[PDB]
Amino acid sequence: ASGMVVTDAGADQPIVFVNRAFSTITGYAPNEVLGRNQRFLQGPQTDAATVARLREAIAAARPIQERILNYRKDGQPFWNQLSISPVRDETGNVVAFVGVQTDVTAHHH
Amino acid sequence: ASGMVVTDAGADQPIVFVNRAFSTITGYAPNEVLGRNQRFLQGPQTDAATVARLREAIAAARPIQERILNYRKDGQPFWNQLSISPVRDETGNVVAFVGVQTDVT
Ligand SMILES: Cc1cc2nc3c(=O)[nH]c(=O)nc-3n(C[C@H](O)[C@H](O)[C@H](O)COP(=O)(O)O)c2cc1C
Ligand SMILES: Cc1cc2nc3c(=O)[nH]c(=O)nc-3n(C[C@H](O)[C@H](O)[C@H](O)COP(=O)(O)O)c2cc1C
Repeated sequence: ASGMVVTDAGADQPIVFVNRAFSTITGYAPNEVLGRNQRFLQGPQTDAATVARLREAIAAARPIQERILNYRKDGQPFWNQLSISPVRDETGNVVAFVGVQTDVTAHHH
Repeated sequence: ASGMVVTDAGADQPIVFVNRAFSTITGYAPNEVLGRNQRFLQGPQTDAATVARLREAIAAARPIQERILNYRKDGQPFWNQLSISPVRDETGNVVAFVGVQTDVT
């Protein structure tokens, strides 16, 4: 099951919703992450160029997909196949962002 | 400001999230709508053909826009410029649906 998050469109994109699979993948309960920017999933081995691409895409409200190294609440690394899309109304205003997270790590084999 | 709703993909698409503007437009609070199908916004003069077009697009996970007559909690009719999009993972599975509601009355 893939994680899904909704964030606000404005002012550093606080989380406003996560699905159950997001908790399964990340180790965080919904109420521990509401109101926060998703960058808390990053850590020292996260690729800075990837993060830069995300930063520029979100600022421009452009869809973006990346495979990014993230970290569970407990510190356990996982590779995140991440897809972010703006949600627009019919006059083009960005209402929110949606993010999908798939854990693509081979954890056990 | 436009309303936004997120539903689950299966099991008759219950609401799992609404934004502030959804409540401004519709008169329902989040707690009144979570877990329900969005069709509670329809009423007596809602166009049946429009509803069927939405039904088919959701079943096929196809994006669709309709101008549909809906009803505020207090029963007042309003024209809903509605856009629905599937949310997919990178292998194509539908994870959720997103709806965007503009009151264009
Ligand atoms: C909807 C949404 C979901 C996001 N999900 C993730 C994620 O799962 N993992 C991640 O490392 N960053 C994720 N981000 C990106 C970070 O929140 C942040 O935008 C990125 O690190 C670039 O900003 P920064 O350089 O200011 O940290 C997400 C962003 C948005 C808008
Ligand atoms: C994300 C999402 C948002 C929806 N928003 C609305 C809405 O604002 N108004 C509406 O009349 N129907 C809306 N619908 C459509 C109804 O939920 C339902 O799918 C439609 O009436 C056709 O199905 P039915 O014949 O089973 O009722 C939405 C559906 C989804 C999946």
